[PDB]
Amino acid sequence: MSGPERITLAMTGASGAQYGLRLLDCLVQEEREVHFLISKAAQLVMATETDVALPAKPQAMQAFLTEYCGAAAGQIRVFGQNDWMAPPASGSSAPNAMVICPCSTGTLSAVATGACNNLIERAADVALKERRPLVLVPREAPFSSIHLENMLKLSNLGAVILPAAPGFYHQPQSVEDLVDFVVARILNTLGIPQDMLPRWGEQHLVSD
Amino acid sequence: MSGPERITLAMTGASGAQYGLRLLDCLVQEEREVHFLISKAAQLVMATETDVALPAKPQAMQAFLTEYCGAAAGQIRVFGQNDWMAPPASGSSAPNAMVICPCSTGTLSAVATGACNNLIERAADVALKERRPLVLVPREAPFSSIHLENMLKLSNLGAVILPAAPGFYHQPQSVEDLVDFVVARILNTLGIPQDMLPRWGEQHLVSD
Amino acid sequence: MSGPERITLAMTGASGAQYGLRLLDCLVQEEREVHFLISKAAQLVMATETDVALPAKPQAMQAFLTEYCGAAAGQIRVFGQNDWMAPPASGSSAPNAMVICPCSTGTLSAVATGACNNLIERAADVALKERRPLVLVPREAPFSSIHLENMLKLSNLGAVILPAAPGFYHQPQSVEDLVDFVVARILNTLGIPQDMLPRWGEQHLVSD
Amino acid sequence: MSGPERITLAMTGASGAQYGLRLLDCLVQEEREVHFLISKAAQLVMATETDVALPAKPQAMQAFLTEYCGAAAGQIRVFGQNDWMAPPASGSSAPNAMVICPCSTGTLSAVATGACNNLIERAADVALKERRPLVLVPREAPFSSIHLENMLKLSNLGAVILPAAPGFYHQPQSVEDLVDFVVARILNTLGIPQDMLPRWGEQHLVSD
Amino acid sequence: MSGPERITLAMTGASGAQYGLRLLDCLVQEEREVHFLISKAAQLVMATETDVALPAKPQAMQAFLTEYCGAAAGQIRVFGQNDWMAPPASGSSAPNAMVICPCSTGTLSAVATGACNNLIERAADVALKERRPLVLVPREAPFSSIHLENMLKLSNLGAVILPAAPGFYHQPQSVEDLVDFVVARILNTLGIPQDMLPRWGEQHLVSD
Amino acid sequence: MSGPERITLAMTGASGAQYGLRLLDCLVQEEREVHFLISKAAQLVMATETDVALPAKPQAMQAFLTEYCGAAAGQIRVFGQNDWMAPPASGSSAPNAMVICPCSTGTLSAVATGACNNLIERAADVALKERRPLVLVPREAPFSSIHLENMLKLSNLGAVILPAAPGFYHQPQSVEDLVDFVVARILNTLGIPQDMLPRWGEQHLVSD
Amino acid sequence: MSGPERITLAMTGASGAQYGLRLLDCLVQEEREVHFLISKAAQLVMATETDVALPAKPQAMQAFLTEYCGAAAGQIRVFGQNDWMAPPASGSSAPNAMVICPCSTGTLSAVATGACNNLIERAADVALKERRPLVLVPREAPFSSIHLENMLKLSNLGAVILPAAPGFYHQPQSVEDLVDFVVARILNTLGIPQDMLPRWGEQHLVSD
Amino acid sequence: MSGPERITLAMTGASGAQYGLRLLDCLVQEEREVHFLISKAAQLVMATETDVALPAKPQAMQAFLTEYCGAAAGQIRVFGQNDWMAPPASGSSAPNAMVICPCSTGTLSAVATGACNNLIERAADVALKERRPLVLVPREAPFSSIHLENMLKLSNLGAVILPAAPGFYHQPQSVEDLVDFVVARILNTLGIPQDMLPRWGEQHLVSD
Ligand SMILES: Cc1cc2c(cc1C)N(C[C@H](O)[C@H](O)[C@H](O)COP(=O)(O)O)c1[nH]c(=O)[nH]c(=O)c1N2
Ligand SMILES: Cc1cc2c(cc1C)N(C[C@H](O)[C@H](O)[C@H](O)COP(=O)(O)O)c1[nH]c(=O)[nH]c(=O)c1N2
Ligand SMILES: Cc1cc2c(cc1C)N(C[C@H](O)[C@H](O)[C@H](O)COP(=O)(O)O)c1[nH]c(=O)[nH]c(=O)c1N2
Ligand SMILES: Cc1cc2c(cc1C)N(C[C@H](O)[C@H](O)[C@H](O)COP(=O)(O)O)c1[nH]c(=O)[nH]c(=O)c1N2
Ligand SMILES: Cc1cc2c(cc1C)N(C[C@H](O)[C@H](O)[C@H](O)COP(=O)(O)O)c1[nH]c(=O)[nH]c(=O)c1N2
Ligand SMILES: Cc1cc2c(cc1C)N(C[C@H](O)[C@H](O)[C@H](O)COP(=O)(O)O)c1[nH]c(=O)[nH]c(=O)c1N2
Ligand SMILES: Cc1cc2c(cc1C)N(C[C@H](O)[C@H](O)[C@H](O)COP(=O)(O)O)c1[nH]c(=O)[nH]c(=O)c1N2
Ligand SMILES: Cc1cc2c(cc1C)N(C[C@H](O)[C@H](O)[C@H](O)COP(=O)(O)O)c1[nH]c(=O)[nH]c(=O)c1N2
Ligand SMILES: C=C(C)CCOP(=O)(O)O
Ligand SMILES: C=C(C)CCOP(=O)(O)O
Ligand SMILES: C=C(C)CCOP(=O)(O)O
Ligand SMILES: C=C(C)CCOP(=O)(O)O
Ligand SMILES: C=C(C)CCOP(=O)(O)O
Ligand SMILES: C=C(C)CCOP(=O)(O)O
Ligand SMILES: C=C(C)CCOP(=O)(O)O
Ligand SMILES: C=C(C)CCOP(=O)(O)O
Ligand code: NA
Ligand code: NA
Ligand code: NA
Ligand code: NA
Ligand code: NA
Ligand code: NA
Ligand code: NA
Ligand code: NA
Repeated sequence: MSGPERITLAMTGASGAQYGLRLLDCLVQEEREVHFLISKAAQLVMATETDVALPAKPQAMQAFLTEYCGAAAGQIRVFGQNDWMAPPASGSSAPNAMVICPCSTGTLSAVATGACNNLIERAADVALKERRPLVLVPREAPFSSIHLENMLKLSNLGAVILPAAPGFYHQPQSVEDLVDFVVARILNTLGIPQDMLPRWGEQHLVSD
Repeated sequence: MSGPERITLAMTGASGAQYGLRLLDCLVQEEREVHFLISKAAQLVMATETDVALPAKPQAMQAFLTEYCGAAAGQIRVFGQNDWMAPPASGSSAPNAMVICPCSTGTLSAVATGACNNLIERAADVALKERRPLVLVPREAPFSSIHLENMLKLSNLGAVILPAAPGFYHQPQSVEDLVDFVVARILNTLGIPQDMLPRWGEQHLVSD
Repeated sequence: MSGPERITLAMTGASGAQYGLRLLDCLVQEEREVHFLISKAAQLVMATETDVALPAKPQAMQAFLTEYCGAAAGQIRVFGQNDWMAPPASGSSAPNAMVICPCSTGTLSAVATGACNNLIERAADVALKERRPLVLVPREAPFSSIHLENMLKLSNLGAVILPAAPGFYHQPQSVEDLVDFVVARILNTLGIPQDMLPRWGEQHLVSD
Repeated sequence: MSGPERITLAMTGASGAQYGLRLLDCLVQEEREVHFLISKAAQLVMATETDVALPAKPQAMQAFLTEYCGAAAGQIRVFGQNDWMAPPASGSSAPNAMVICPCSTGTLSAVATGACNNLIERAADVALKERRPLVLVPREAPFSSIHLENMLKLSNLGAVILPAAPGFYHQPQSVEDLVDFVVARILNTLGIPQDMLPRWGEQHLVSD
Repeated sequence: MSGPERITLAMTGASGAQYGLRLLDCLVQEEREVHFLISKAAQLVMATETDVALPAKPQAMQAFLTEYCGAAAGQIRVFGQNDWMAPPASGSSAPNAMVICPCSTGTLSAVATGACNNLIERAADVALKERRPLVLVPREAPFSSIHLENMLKLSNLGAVILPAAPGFYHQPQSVEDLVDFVVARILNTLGIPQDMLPRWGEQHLVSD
Repeated sequence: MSGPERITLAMTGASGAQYGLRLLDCLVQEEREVHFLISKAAQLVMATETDVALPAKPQAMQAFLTEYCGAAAGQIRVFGQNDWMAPPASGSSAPNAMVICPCSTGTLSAVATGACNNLIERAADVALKERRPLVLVPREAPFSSIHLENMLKLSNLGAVILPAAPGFYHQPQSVEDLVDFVVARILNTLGIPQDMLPRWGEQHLVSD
Repeated sequence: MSGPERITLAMTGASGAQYGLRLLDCLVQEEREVHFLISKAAQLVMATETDVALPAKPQAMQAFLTEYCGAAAGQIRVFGQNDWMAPPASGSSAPNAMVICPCSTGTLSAVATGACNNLIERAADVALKERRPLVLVPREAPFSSIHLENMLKLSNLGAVILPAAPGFYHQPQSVEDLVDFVVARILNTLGIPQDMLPRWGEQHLVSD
Repeated sequence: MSGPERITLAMTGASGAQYGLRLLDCLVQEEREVHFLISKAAQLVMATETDVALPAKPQAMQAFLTEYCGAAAGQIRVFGQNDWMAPPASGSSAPNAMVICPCSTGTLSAVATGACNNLIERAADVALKERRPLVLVPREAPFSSIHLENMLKLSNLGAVILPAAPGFYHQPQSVEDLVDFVVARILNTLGIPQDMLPRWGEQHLVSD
């Protein structure tokens, strides 16, 4: 297969729960193993922005997401926010790619400073020190200079700063089209196949 | 009235022509004078992403936009890309607020470095030197460190970096809902009334 | 009225005494209260460059300037260089806008470093810490990197660096026309009405 | 195969047209797809430094280069300098490696600042934001601090700064030997096979 | 003779066309060879601010300026904005001093970043890399932090930042006196004789 | 002659009055014009460290130094600390080289920040902005980071930081030998002939 | 004569021994005194890249180079790598210009940090502190950020970074043509006459 | 006793061997243990500047210095330049204060960058990492920006930069007086008693 076999998918409390759920769905359909983490604030965002009734405890949450996505047994692992025995907490784990989608300004800050206050933040700190893929999907407007300096620091260190800023150049007709645009960009960055966003200009041979 | 009487609205070649056209519409409905500028690349974006048939020359363009928006005579001024006799080119002009929406990465770069290669870039340079409002609405993903350093420089100098990253926390049901979210943020930043985005928590008195 | 009711006008020892005297005159004609400060070197510049016989002590100086400008009783206050009991010395004073015109390279340096060695320098330090308007009008050529770093530091902190560099785009016919150009820019920056410099392109509707 | 299937080859107006043409030839012989871009200044350099009569319009240019290189149908794509519908203009395109050879100091500047003023500059901006290979081949002497700061910024962000500085340690006997040295380094950097430059010390087992 | 035999004089689109024309006149009267460059925006400034009817094409322009200045045959060379075959485009040319007067904020930006988008910008880039004299005469007010950072960068690299800020300490009586002050400073910086501005204090022996 | 015709020699309140007096003597013997400045603190240093009874007022001081050095009429000019009519105060003066010897840490600070609080400091500020030679001779130990940052800033801008640190590699036999070493270095830096310090290795042809 | 009478020519272990030998030859033909230094690694490069059999000890080396170049008695001085009694080791020596050609990345590093570990490195440190000409000719590709930061530091301090990157704009026909291009640039930078590279555009009067 | 019991005294190849020998003498007379290190270049300096015939090998050198100073058995330890078994090479050694006197610009560079190429450089690196006293006594003039940046870095990290710049404010009468001034400053910095330099103003009670 192309792209990583395992993805750590962390959802934090920025707006855009639909992006994270659609990415999870696409990763499952590409037969990838997903290590799923979600912050307390992100659980409130999901309840506010969607009709998904996500259980609060990791195990109930794991069973729910497995059925919601049509995932195989053990394909989605759910780890709690202080579970340091989980693979993402150590660089000696098997290599994963990591995506934080959505990525709150608070999680952006924690990763930029190295706070490691929970498993999501420690997992990102591990990704950076092992030079494993780390994609951050912030959703915020305006961006202050605090936000921008944190994103610049992380981009300089190899993280992919991929804001939830969908493009319109394929004439989106629905909210789902715009959600899929951003998810397609994430999958492209990871090297995972997707057919939601065409390859721009692939049939374009010489200028008109 | 609240907010600026005159707004320089510049559209450049990032995806998201719908944002600029909706902002223009809202500014006209709030009885504001608009000094409208558009780059050659933005004209191609508009043709690609919308069914608006925008004429190419400023005068024909001015007549078209006046009818498209239901604007009054003289409410929308259109200036060409080398028209240094237009108000936005000099700081001795009457004060305007300026918005670049969408703002391409190329225009972001030009404003950050001071290139002043056309009227849009010179108008932004004037806004910064006179400390008049300047709002940039980039649409790009991922943001590279070049993009982020340019945005950070401008934010440090007082520009508002407002990416086209709509929020979902009012459960958008259409593309128009997401476009309106971003336009509402721009209007809020300018201090211009809008009723597309409620005032968060305004009815919330004490914690639950 | 538009713009500040009170302006601290400090003259320091750069060439261009005519700029400061013309600004004083315009501020008086706009019925503004002026807190007038002048350095010892600026008194020598004024004697060298003009026929104004300015008395040396604040009180005699106050009487002279009141008559020279046709100002009302108490409209021009003059404070000596060590008069820490004057309003500009403390941030608890009533808010003023401050202009240093001309601004010597030495006063530019003192303000950039925070030297507070006299009332002019302390008044500028107060303006910066209270985020009240501060406009500096340097007159120097070439600018060395020392000058430029000091101006850059202050501009980054919100000061308006407005060099005595008159424009020619209204075809000046006299020295007074060029002096008035710079004074008009200062008044524009403060938000005080002026009719010496037209609003560029105000009658320009669409490109030719 | 080893190395990228597709290479965006941009020629800009530095001296050394022979380097770009030889690289194009080698890429074609390694059965790679080439997206070929050339600036107006580079067309003048090619006319000055070679006897290649390169047609000016992309289509005529494409036919000429296909025959000049012995390339297959569709193996060389030529795109004009404002053809935003071409693959290199968007990060959603199929992944390419990009080489700017020769890279003028002006194109070096544009890429370092993010100017995106034409397809070459936008294509490099896309390469950087998608973290796809970007190789710059400047030809300039002396390098000023402006040149060096631009190269340092880009190298820090992952671009390969590969100056047109051929080595002599295999005793070159002709201009072609020196051209081939630089082209071999570019191919090595891309991971594309080449037999013009041996693998240094490959037969060297222990010190003498 | 004292000072450079050849001067590249570039006029760009800042206000102050009189400064450039007076400098040209003085350079011709000092029997210097002048390589004259002018931007499209500067041609509009000259038409707005003066009654000089400058022809648009280099050759007609060369004939006009030769007669306007009373210059000798071949003393004034005029080169077009894309004439890379002109001496200023290469560091292998005979050494010139270079002055950009007036220097727009856009040309200041281009030189600071190394844009080399036209012959003026490339000529300044060459001056810096060969460590040949480069004098920039900006005319702008206020200076923003973008302007100041660009001027500081160039001054740090050896360029002379000489703003069009005339002094009053010889009691100017006309616009021409103020124009001549700035031109005299430029000539002093180049080491070229001038008798418009006396040598300050030359007759002053001991303090009074 | 070789080297500058005129030297501004400023003595400030660091230890080492003998260095300044010996430099003055050597400059007079090389038939150079000297513009002599001395701070109040330096006058106290001279009284503490030498038996020279230097008069306090510039004119009496000028007569004394002329006789002390055997100088010609008008060869030594003395200017007071606030004499802005003296040549060193303006860049429009005839070009001088400037030496501050000894240079106190306070004068080092003032020059680095641009304080221009007296004629010595303004003269150094002028030297830097006109890119005329400026040599600083500090005498201090230890150097703090404040001292070092000020020296580094000035050295980066072209000033010569020449500490009063005599060498021993010609086997000095007296205090005068060590004083002469430092003075010889200053004269070498200015390009003025001296025979106190031989040209190292001038007779050395090939290694032993 | 034009240019320096004495040149310190240091060869270090970068590829391109032909550049250094050709420069030596040209300096001898222009009747210049050359203080010749060569590193141990450069001696190996010369043996690898040329058929010159250079003796290892300075004296034998001096005799060989004198005959190889047709130099006069004493025109070429050779100094060993620890000969601190040689002129280049002290700033009290007679002024030389210095060229390091080729300049290895290791010598570039040593000069940038001030290592002074041998006579070449100490001689460059002396050139920088005395503000005497220093030209570095690196030969390396790619340049890493370590290389670029070292070159940028030195260029900021006045060193000329002149990479061995020959131009093709006079249609070179042999390796010797390309070697001569770089040597001509070095001689131009030093101000020493050369007829290998014409003065670009010297006969070009007005644009075509 | 006051001050450190053990001092690592390193002499490197700057001029001023008399300073190091006098410091050694004073340390021995204060009954301190001295770990003595000397570079190869410093041995040449000592032979050039003094009549001390210092043996080359550590053991012979130790016997010589013990007699030269009148030191006790074992009071002076001499360690060779690669003797990593000596105490100064490790931070686990008993705490010493360290002085490099004289400190060449090359040793200043090595300590600033952390080169650790010999025992002197490693000993200074150890002093810095253990936060044990480190005093550097450079002797150089002019100081270049390379020298100044290295001194600034080390001073920021706690090293004492004490240049060999003797003061004259006690009217020195001999070379020995000036040598003793610098040595007294070193001893003062270490907290070791000395009676060569009085305590300034100790008898001064109130101002005159
Ligand atoms: C409904 C809703 C919507 C948003 C938020 C919250 C809630 C409840 N928050 C604020 C964010 O959750 C808060 O700062 C948390 O502290 C983030 O914590 P975590 O990073 O998720 O642990 C939030 N934060 C952000 O960066 N971007 C956003 O768009 C939003 N929107
Ligand atoms: C249809 C389409 C879509 C896009 C673009 C182009 C086109 C034709 N471009 C590229 C951009 O237009 C190009 O870099 C121009 O050089 C920008 O020039 P202006 O800043 O508009 O003058 C673009 N640029 C950007 O920053 N964000 C975007 O989302 C897009 N998308
Ligand atoms: C006639 C005349 C003209 C000038 C000056 C002086 C005099 C007497 N000075 C020098 C300046 O006054 C001096 O550096 C003072 O130290 C400035 O002190 P204040 O900042 O006014 O206290 C001066 N300074 C400056 O920055 N720009 C200028 O154009 C001039 N011109
Ligand atoms: C014959 C010839 C030779 C050269 C050039 C030009 C010409 C015509 N130019 C100058 C360069 O082309 C100019 O600055 C252009 O503006 C570069 O534009 P592009 O980057 O190609 O769009 C150039 N530029 C550079 O960086 N290195 C070089 O060696 C040369 N040599
Ligand atoms: C009449 C007039 C007057 C001015 C200008 C224009 C015109 C037409 N412009 C704007 C400037 O010309 C514009 O930003 C151009 O893009 C500069 O391009 P060049 O640098 O000349 O190629 C301008 N720019 C500037 O930096 N200072 C100024 O004083 C003025 N004034
Ligand atoms: C006898 C004597 C000796 C010294 C000093 C003073 C006196 C009276 N001062 C202190 C210095 O003079 C003081 O900080 C002044 O404020 C410097 O002012 P000027 O820079 O001369 O105006 C002093 N300053 C310094 O930097 N190096 C020194 O060696 C000395 N030594
Ligand atoms: C044949 C050959 C060729 C090269 C080298 C070596 C040899 C033997 N080296 C490596 C370089 O010599 C090495 O890093 C030395 O340590 C440089 O020491 P000096 O700076 O000469 O003392 C080298 N170094 C470099 O910077 N550029 C180059 O092109 C080469 N090429
Ligand atoms: C007689 C004599 C005099 C001096 C020197 C040398 C010699 C032989 N050197 C140069 C210095 O010794 C050289 O750069 C060495 O490489 C320094 O190596 P160490 O730091 O001692 O290992 C030297 N270096 C320095 O920084 N200041 C100085 O005053 C002198 N003077
Ligand atoms: C073992 C755990 C939980 C963290 C340690 O992982 P490492 O830092 O990568 O060695
Ligand atoms: C007059 C025009 C077109 C630009 C000058 O405006 P300013 O720079 O604000 O003085
Ligand atoms: C009261 C005086 C003179 C200064 C104190 O003012 P503040 O610093 O703003 O509290
Ligand atoms: C579609 C075009 C031409 C540019 C947009 O590409 P992206 O910035 O990578 O989303
Ligand atoms: C030859 C032209 C037009 C530019 C090349 O000049 P150089 O960069 O100085 O070698
Ligand atoms: C005229 C005096 C005293 C200072 C002004 O000199 P300038 O700053 O160089 O124009
Ligand atoms: C004397 C030698 C070998 C070096 C000292 O030279 P200086 O540093 O320039 O005083
Ligand atoms: C033991 C030796 C020679 C060096 C190790 O010392 P440390 O670095 O301080 O642990
Ligand atoms: Na914690
Ligand atoms: Na421009
Ligand atoms: Na004070
Ligand atoms: Na652009
Ligand atoms: Na360009
Ligand atoms: Na002052
Ligand atoms: Na060393
Ligand atoms: Na080592």
